[PDB]
Amino acid sequence: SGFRKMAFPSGKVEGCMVQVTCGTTTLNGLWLDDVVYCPRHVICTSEDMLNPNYEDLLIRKSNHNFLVQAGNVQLRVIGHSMQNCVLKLKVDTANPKTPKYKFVRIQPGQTFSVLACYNGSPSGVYQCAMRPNFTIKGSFLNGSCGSVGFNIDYDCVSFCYMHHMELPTGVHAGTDLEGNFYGPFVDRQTAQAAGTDTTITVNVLAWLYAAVINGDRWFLNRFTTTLNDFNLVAMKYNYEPLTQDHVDILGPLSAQTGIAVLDMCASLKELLQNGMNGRTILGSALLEDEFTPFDVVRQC
Amino acid sequence: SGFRKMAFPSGKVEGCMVQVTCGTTTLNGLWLDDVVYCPRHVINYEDLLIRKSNHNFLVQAGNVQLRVIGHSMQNCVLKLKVDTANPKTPKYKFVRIQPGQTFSVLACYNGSPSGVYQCAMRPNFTIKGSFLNGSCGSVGFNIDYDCVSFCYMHHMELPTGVHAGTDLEGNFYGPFVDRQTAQAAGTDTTITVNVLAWLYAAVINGDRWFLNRFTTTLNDFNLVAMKYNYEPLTQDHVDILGPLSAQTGIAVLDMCASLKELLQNGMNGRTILGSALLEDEFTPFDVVRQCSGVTF
Ligand SMILES: CO[C@@]1(C(=O)Nc2cncc3ccccc23)CCOc2cc(F)c(Cl)cc21
Repeated sequence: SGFRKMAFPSGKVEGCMVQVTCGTTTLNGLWLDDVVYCPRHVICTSEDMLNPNYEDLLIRKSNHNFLVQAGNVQLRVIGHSMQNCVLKLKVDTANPKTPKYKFVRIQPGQTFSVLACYNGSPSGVYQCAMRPNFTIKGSFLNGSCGSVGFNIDYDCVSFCYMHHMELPTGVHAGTDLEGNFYGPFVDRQTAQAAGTDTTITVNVLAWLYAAVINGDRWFLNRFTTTLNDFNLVAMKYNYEPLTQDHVDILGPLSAQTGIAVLDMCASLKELLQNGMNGRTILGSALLEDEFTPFDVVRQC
Repeated sequence: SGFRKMAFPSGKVEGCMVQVTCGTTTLNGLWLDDVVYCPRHVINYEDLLIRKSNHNFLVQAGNVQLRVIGHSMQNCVLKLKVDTANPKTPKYKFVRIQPGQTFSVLACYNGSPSGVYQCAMRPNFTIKGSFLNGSCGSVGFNIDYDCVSFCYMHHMELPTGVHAGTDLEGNFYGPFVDRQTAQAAGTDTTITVNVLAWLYAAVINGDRWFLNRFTTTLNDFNLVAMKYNYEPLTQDHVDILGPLSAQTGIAVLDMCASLKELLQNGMNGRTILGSALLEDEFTPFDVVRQCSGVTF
């Protein structure tokens, strides 16, 4: 019993964290096999941040300009290339701590663990989700660039995020490990704003199922709803539309608890209307949306 | 920016997790140097232990079986002497924590780490953890520089869904025993110093709506705290909150008048750091560590 926001054990990722210095900029890199991945803005100066031409800046660099530090050991850069917004520094040593890994691009609503690092040193691990507006609500200070998001499944680390930037609202923007940004963001200091955020409806429903599995039933009701009527209501509370895919994904939780998805949808509709009335669900006075249906089954 | 419930990186502890099987019971063990620590309920514990031989304990470190060459009991923890010292043994200490202190838990099943979360030792000595069958022996820890301080080992789940365990010397936290009998957690209280630290973290993150022009005496605050099932705030707590008070310009007793208003009036539809409740599982040190980026 019990329901906690749980991150994956960070050990397999800690052995990959390195410090990457280029000129005055120092950030984090991900050392997998003989390649160090990091945000390409590590080659940026003050005059080259509003409108940087990364191809032009990278061509002027040599391997000895990049200082890579793995613990108290300096790695030798023997090559460099750019793939979208990620810089790939070829090194002369393969990381012996390289775990089994994959690069995966995730969709909004997906969760992952973040290993927050400063100067190639891991300082904390937390869990978060890709928001529907493609930002992440992380905990990041200056120097955290290059910190990665990941999931672990059957000894394999799936790298899904690399931190690049903080937007004016305190939220964070980054890329997958192939350097493709999540969202309409660019790695320029030009005016950029996150779109209005919405609640991850399928995740709130999964958490309501987790609450039922843990014995919390006060919010349940005798009502069901059509998927269209639920979507008309939920959209008014800035909740993401619930698709037939989400309804199908919630199937196992619906079977385990005996509460049909559209019946759980009617309990959610009612919670949005009444609020909690001094009550909590799984120790929370707010509806929690950073647990996917897969996380709920995993934890319960 | 941002404030998250953040655990210590679990890598140094992952290299210590092993599976301990004795009879039909399989749980987790902590392999440090040539000793495997685990809950003694894996086996009148003196009478039961004397009947067990070293070959009855099957210890598995990854896909490698360790051979038990001795066994002893220290309070509610079993210590299995093994022939091999763990090459991944980090610099470590066994520390007993106080209620209100926080630590990271590496939840394991069959000697395999599955998740890491951060939590506080409640004033009633339980932890509001997340554990399933097979999680016994999972450990709680803090990391100070390069040193792992082991402070907790999981033993059981109470009927209310909360968890009970021991320090690494086998001394239970709270009035709990490792036996199937009627046991209930006492009424819980809110960790006052931690709520104040979390209000300072909110101010550091730009959330100021709850601040007011008022201050209070420590005694008047404690009278209000007693009424709302909040732990008493001592002069030690006030002193510990000093650096956060200096950084934000809000005296500890000034933040207490804010907490007092929040307790008597509520949030009024507003949130603090994305929460509609006052969060009490961040210590003053956790707040400083996160809002300054200390690495391990
Ligand atoms: C060089 O990194 C920047 C940044 O956002 N860094 C940060 C990332 N995380 C947390 C942060 C907390 C506070 C301060 C900065 C943070 C600084 C601002 O300008 C820019 C502009 C950019 F186009 C890019 Cl891709 C990065 C950056």
